[PDB]
Amino acid sequence: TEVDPTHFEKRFLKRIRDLGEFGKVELCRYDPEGDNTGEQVAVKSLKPENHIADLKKEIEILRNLYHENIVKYKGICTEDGGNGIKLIMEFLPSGSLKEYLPKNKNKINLKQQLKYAVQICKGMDYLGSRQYVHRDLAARNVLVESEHQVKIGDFGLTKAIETDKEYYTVKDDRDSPVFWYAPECLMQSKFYIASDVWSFGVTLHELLTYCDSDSSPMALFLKMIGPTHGQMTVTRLVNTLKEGKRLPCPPNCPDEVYQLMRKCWEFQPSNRTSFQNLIEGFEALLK
Ligand SMILES: CS(=O)(=O)NCc1nc2cnc3[nH]ccc3c2n1[C@@H]1C[C@H]2CC[C@@H]1C2
Repeated sequence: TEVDPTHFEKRFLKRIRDLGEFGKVELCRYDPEGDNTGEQVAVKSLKPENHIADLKKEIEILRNLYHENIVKYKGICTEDGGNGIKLIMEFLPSGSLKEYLPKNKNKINLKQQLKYAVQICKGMDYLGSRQYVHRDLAARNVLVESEHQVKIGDFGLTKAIETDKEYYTVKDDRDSPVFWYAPECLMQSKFYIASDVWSFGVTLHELLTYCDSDSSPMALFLKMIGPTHGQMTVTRLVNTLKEGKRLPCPPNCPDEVYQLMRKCWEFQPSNRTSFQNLIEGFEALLK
C-alpha cells in the first residue's frame, strides 16, 4: 500500500477563511493527526450555485507549471465515489498585492515595485511560451511570497491557444474583468498573448498606486466614462479606448516607467510590447 503525497483526504481538510470566489478558494488546514499542527493550504473547489472539466483542465495546467513566480500545486482532493475534485495549492500568508501593498506602502519603494513587475512578466512569459492565455491578470491574482518575491496565484480563466492559431476565441464572457481587457477582447471576444500584455499594463498601474481602491482601474475608468451607464458601460469603455484615452500616470511615477505601461496599451495587439521587451525595459531601470 503506497503513499501519494499529492493526495489530500477531504475529511482532514478544515476551512479557516475564504481567499476568493463557479469557483471558490479557501484557506484550509490539512490535519490528518487532528491536533491542529497540520499545514495550511489553499483549496480551490466548485460552487454548486457542472464545470468539473474546467477545474480538471486548470489542475492539469497548474500541475505542469514549474516557475518561481507561479503559485505551487500541492495536490488534489477526490472523493472515492468519483463525484468531484478540489485543487490544493500552497498558501501565501501575505495574500495578494491588493492586501499587501496598502499595508506596506512605507516598506515598498519604486525599486521593489519594478522587481515585482519583472517577476510578473517572467511568470507570464513562461506561461505564454507554453501556449497559454491567462485572461485574468490583475493585482488581486498576484500573491506575495515575501517582500522580495511575487507569484501569479490563480489560473481559473487560463486557456490553451490551439496550434497554428494566434488566439483563443472567448464564448463565456459574462464575468469578464472588462477594466483590465484589451479592445480586441471587448470587441471581438479574441484572446491573444498581447491581450495578457494589455492586462499586465493595467496590473502595473495598480502596483504603482499601491492597490488603493480610489485609484483602481475600475474607479478611474468610471470617472472617465461615467459611473451610471449600466449595460452601456462596455461600449462607452471601447469608444474611450478607440479615442486613444488611457489610464493616467500614477502619482510620483517617472515617465520612463509610464512609457513602458503605454506600450502595453497600443490599440492593435501587434503594435504592443512583448513580455521579453518589458523585462529588458525594467531591468534597464533597475541598474
Ligand atoms: C482576500 S485575501 O485572502 O487576503 N488574499 C487573497 C489570496 N491569498 C492567497 C494566499 N495563498 C493562496 N494560494 C492560492 C491562492 C491564494 C490566495 N488568495 C486568492 C485565491 C486566488 C484568487 C485571488 C487570490 C488567488
